Amino acid sequence: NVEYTFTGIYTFESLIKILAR
Repeated sequence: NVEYTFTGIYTFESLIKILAR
């Protein structure tokens, strides 16, 4: 978590969705 906080969560949320569909 550097700059993208909120969105970072959501963006990364998509990621997590990948490894855990």
